[PDB]
Amino acid sequence: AKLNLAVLNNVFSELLTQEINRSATFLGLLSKYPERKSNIQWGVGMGGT
Amino acid sequence: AKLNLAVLNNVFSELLTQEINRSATFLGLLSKYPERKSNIQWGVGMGGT
Repeated sequence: AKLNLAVLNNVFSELLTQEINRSATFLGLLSKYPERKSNIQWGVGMGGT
Repeated sequence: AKLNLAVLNNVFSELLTQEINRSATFLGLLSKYPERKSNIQWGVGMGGT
């Protein structure tokens, strides 16, 4: 018959461990640009002469 | 054919009589407290010695 076997409390501690891998490497070097249009159009030149 | 018979206007008076019973008597003396927690836990002491 313990006098504090039901009053002692369970407290965690500030030790959150980052376990999941959410990395972004190839997104991090593509030299981003703000295109506010409907579709990107440029010109490709083949031969023929 | 009375001169003012259909051009009467019905005006109520300032005599609202609220007749419902919305009484909070026992709630009015309980010494209200806030509780921003999941549930209240306290200790109750028994015998044993």
